[PDB]
Amino acid sequence: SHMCDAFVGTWKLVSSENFDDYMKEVGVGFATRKVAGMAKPNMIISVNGDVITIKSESTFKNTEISFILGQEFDEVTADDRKVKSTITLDGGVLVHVQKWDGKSTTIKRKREDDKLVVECVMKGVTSTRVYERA
Ligand SMILES: Cc1ccc2c(c1)c(-c1ccccc1)c(-c1ccccc1)n2CCC(=O)O
Repeated sequence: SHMCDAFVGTWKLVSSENFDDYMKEVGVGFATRKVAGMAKPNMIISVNGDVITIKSESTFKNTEISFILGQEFDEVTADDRKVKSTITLDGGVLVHVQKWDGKSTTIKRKREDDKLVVECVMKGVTSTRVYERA
């Protein structure tokens, strides 16, 4: 319990850096990059018992994952990858690893001041996505 208290709530995307390059590294095609890159998703995080749910709500796509920390699950990403995901807490940071087609990407989420900072890493490319409470 209480593991994710400071993450819970509704968050709105307020800044994005190097997301197109991240998406290129991931293998997202041109048209999806352009439309996905315009989106300003809300992120909705909730907890019930041991189950954490993370939703996106946007113009482009709505996504939803529910999971237990450390327990691998199937995920369909906003760009339509079918991945195997595992999410853990490492020193108060949610660490989300996605595996597909022999590739891997890691998304880290942390609270910093009044923001929720999301760092997406694919090989040598990092993108930073900053959210504030909605
Ligand atoms: C290609 C790609 C890769 C990673 C992506 C997305 C798209 C979208 C998304 C983009 C546009 C619309 C909807 C979802 C979201 C997302 C956003 C918020 C919540 C949960 C996941 N993530 C996680 C990183 C982020 O916070 O941006």
